[PDB]
Amino acid sequence: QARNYKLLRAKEIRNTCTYCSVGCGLLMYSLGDGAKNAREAIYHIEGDPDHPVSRGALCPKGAGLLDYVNSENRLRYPEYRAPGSDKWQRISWEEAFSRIAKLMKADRDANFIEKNEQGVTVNRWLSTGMLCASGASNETGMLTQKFARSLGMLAVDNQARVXHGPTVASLAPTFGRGAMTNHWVDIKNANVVMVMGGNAAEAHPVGFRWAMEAKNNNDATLIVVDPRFTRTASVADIYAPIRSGTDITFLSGVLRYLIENNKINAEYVKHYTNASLLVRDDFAFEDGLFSGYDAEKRQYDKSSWNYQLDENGYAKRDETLTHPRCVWNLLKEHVSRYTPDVVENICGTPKADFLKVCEVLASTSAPDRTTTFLYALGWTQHTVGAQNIRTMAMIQLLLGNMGMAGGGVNALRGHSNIQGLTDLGLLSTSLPGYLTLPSEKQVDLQSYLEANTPKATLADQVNYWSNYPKFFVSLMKSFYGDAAQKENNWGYDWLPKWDQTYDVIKYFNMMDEGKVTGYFCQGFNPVASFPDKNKVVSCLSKLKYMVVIDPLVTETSTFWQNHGESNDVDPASIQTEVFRLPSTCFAEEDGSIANSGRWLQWHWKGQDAPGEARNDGEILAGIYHHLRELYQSEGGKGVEPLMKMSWNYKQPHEPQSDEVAKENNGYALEDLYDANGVLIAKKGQLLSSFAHLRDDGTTASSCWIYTGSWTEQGNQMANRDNSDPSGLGNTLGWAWAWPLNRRVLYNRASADINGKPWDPKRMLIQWNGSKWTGNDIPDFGNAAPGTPTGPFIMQPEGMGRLFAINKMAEGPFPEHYEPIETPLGTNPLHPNVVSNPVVRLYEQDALRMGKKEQFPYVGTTYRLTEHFHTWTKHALLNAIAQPEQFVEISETLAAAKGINNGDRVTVSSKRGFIRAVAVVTRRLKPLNVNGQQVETVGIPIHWGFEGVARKGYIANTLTPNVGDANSQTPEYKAFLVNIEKA
Amino acid sequence: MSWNYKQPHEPQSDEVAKENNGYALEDLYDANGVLIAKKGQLLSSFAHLRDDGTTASSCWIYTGSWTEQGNQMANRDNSDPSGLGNTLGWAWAWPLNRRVLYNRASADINGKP
Ligand SMILES: Nc1nc2c(c(=O)[nH]1)N[C@H]1C(S)=C(S)[C@@H](COP(=O)(O)OP(=O)(O)OC[C@H]3O[C@@H](n4cnc5c(=O)[nH]c(N)nc54)[C@H](O)[C@@H]3O)O[C@H]1N2
Ligand SMILES: Nc1nc2c(c(=O)[nH]1)N[C@H]1C(S)=C(S)[C@@H](COP(=O)(O)OP(=O)(O)OC[C@H]3O[C@@H](n4cnc5c(=O)[nH]c(N)nc54)[C@H](O)[C@@H]3O)O[C@H]1N2
Ligand code: SF4
Ligand SMILES: [Mo+6]
Repeated sequence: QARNYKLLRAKEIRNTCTYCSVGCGLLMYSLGDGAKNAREAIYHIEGDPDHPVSRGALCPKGAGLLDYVNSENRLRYPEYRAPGSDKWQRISWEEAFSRIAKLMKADRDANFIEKNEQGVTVNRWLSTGMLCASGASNETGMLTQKFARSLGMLAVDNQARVXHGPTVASLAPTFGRGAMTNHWVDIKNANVVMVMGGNAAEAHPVGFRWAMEAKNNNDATLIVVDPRFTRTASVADIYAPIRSGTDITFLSGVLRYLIENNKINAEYVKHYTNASLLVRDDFAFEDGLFSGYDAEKRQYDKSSWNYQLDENGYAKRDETLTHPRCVWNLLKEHVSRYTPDVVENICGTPKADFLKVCEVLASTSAPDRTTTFLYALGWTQHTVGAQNIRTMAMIQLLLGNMGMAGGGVNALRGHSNIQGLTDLGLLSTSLPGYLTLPSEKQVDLQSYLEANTPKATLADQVNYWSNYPKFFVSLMKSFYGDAAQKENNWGYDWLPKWDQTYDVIKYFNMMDEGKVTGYFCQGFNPVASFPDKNKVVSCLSKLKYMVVIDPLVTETSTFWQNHGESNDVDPASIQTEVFRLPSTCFAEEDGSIANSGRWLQWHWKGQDAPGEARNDGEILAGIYHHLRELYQSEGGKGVEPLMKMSWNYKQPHEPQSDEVAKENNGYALEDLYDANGVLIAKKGQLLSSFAHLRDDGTTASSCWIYTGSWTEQGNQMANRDNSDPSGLGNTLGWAWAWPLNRRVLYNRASADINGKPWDPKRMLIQWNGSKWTGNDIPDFGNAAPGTPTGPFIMQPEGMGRLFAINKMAEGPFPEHYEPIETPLGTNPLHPNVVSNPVVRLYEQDALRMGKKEQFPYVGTTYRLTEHFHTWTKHALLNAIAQPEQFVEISETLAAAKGINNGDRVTVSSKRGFIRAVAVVTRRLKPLNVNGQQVETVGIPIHWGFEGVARKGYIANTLTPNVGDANSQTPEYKAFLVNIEKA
Repeated sequence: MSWNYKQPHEPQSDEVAKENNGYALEDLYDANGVLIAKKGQLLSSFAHLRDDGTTASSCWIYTGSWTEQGNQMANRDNSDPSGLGNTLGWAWAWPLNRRVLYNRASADINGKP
């Protein structure tokens, strides 16, 4: 008979995939029953059938986890690379901690800035910066936030900077919050699934099962719009091509089509958006430029981008929508230039295909039909990234799809925990809970609070950010405890104050000028992931010291080592001291991570880490306690802010995940009473809602949107009830979502002004005569139907913005601008303004930009389903599935260059080159754009110089060092290259 | 002598364990007039035992072992939050789940460890 079942007596542990943001459940199997004498070893991993999103399924990345956990390239011991050396030397943990602390202290004491030139206390340290791990837990993230900020760091970013920064920059201004609005299983309710700006069948495969459920079992139409015919196109009902960098034209064309045919949800638009508000008379737009442009600073004065004010100080309105200055009529005028011929001329999308998409989208303007948009980097990674997103969001507000089951904006996050690190604020000027560090002009608490607490711009609105001071003071009580009191303004002056944002491109520009001494890379591989790799390696080489913390060997850790054409450097010329510290991976600790749907999910430890690897919090605590002890005995600069940060863990060298998770939830520091004199919480108890946070020092929380995650009822992130009573796929008992377990944001819009569902088969919330109740937790207060209170409760006007007032850097309405490296060399809509007029482009990077005479083809970079960044090439299973680097090109271009399928080619740009196998296919086809034939060369990003797959070249050797005008997110998706036979 | 078991020829372990823990024989109130236990309920601490005939316990140091919260001797939480190997959630120790006797001496006269 068959071999026996190999897991019958193994230890079974629950955990969550460590790669993308779907958050699939895992069941991991270890050799050993947990007895103290058996050292557990994970030997198989499969899916958890009870998880509501994955239901047992795992894509090739999650299914291959065993080979990542047990990779031959797992890091085992602390290693050190001496200046000008060509080899690693093994050191002890205590030597690593003491050498790093000494280097840090010397640099901090030399360059710490206590006061700025205007006399304000700013306590900031700029010569050492940090990259944080979006693949590590939320408890690691909060420890990293405390470590960084208590030292005064401002150059602190996580992957959000090169990823979904633009989403937050456009979705927050439009709807009030920057996160994905619905959740994976909810996509099954859609009537139309649009995959544009994303490739969900390859980038989020197990979450995409729900789009296949809507197509196959809800009769939905799946549409893919992309320069390439991808694996998501394989299963699509409609495929339409589009030139990289032209989404705003296509989407603005869709707005013009909807308005012109009156394919809108008119009552939704009239009440839930700002359509009826009146805009200042001085607002204008002409020939590519909005009013207020200052051509020398390349920035706009946004004074005119605002509403007209009434007598009470509120925005003026015209409910009939006939006034020439209402948002609705200015929107109509703005998009009138984007006709179907203009879309075809700029995007290259055939009019017949563009028409099919417009007609299907238009069918969801009915109240009981919805479109859901699934997108990610195809829209964010541009110099107009944020504006791409604004256009789509506007479409969803015209169709009335926000707040509906099967509707919304599913901005699919990337890393497993990029949503938690964004929530915890590991971004230059951020604090946890979407709070902001003080700017250096805000000289006291009162100024700071006033700048961050918005006044309502229409009467009768929830305007929930009016509670900013309760969140802020609670954060300060979490950080400083008894040291933060009313008398010292809750420790206000201990936080670093910023003079500007220290985004990654800027900070590498400072590193190139010799202003950066040290850098930490915690679970981030910038040699692979940052634009213009040859410049990145040059900038890192000027560092005096680098600390890498990771479970695997990365290209970044070996940037000083010669790897031939892949990394042609001279070790003897690089003086950086490099510390490589071996950390745990997802399977070797307990903790939480937040998926794309905002679900905070707990996971448990299945084995110890290999060798002398330690957990991320233990590595930060080693360095931190050595450093703070040096300050205790030698003194130095910025002593107080550093020494006042709390580190209240039972074992200070080993902070536990539950202690940190509980601090994020928050506690009552005194007994708390409601207005009726009823006890709401006792001193010492975990809080059950952010509604109980106060601004008087009686409450603490290091992450206000996380209040409710771990209460007196227990760890809600460990809840495993997959019940779905409505049949809509909403499982309120599985894990815990922020905010307050609301799974579908903006769900008051799922009903009309009288409280009646737009679609009676999809009721989310309903009015019972005194409260809202239903199949989801209401994202709303208790305003009764018929009152003026808008459903977007974080917006000061309570509405979805069609016109984004003064929030966007380049305009309150989106406008087409070409990529910095464009194949046309001009912009057919307005040749006087080719590219975004507010883009920041450093002079050194401007010299490294190419033109179409030398680099005639559009270059774009993207992912393949089988690999995750340059991480899974260290896993044998994934290396077998896609072993060797390739690039994709059309049959037409291959014939022109005499390239046969499978031949080697050389792909180059103004910054460098890569060599690879050529995949020649009809899936890529030239498009007719502005009288030219434009070809695209496709460059997957998974290969490099470390790993078990065949050695290749970093794709970022080709990409430009320029980014979105709002978040500085690099333009990785549209640039210019040349190709030659090799 | 009492032999108050549901089957007198086969006294059950839980009946005897509950007698060792002890019971409130009348409703019991603290000095502030707050109910501490109802008549018939298992006591939660020997602090609630009285000398007036309103409480019973056949083993006062065992009060807390099996309360209204259940059999504490069956608790199986091996958590050790301090790292010192103290597992207050595994089984139940006398007296009142104190695992290290004389632990006020683990600090000096001012309370410092
Ligand atoms: N398989 C796999 N999964 C991933 C990842 C991975 O490494 N491997 N990474 C995770 C991360 S961190 C992220 S943020 C996500 C992103 O996930 P996605 O953004 O979906 O994935 P990409 O492949 O980067 O890009 C999507 C598509 O953009 C198309 N495209 C190129 N330029 C343009 C253009 O300007 N407009 C339009 N409309 N489309 C364009 C590309 O051809 C590609 O099909 O993936 C996550 N999931
Ligand atoms: N050309 C081009 N460039 C891109 C993009 C693109 O489409 N085009 N996409 C961009 C985006 S959206 C992103 S997110 C990036 C990502 O690029 P990166 O995030 O730098 O790349 P990864 O290879 O995903 O690196 C993650 C590291 O985390 C380590 N990690 C795993 N778990 C832990 C842990 O528990 N703790 C620690 N300390 N380490 C851990 C892994 O070993 C791995 O080394 O690439 C970006 N760059
Ligand atoms: S990579 Fe994403 S889709 Fe694949 S198993 Fe992991 S979490 Fe699921
Ligand atoms: Mo990403």
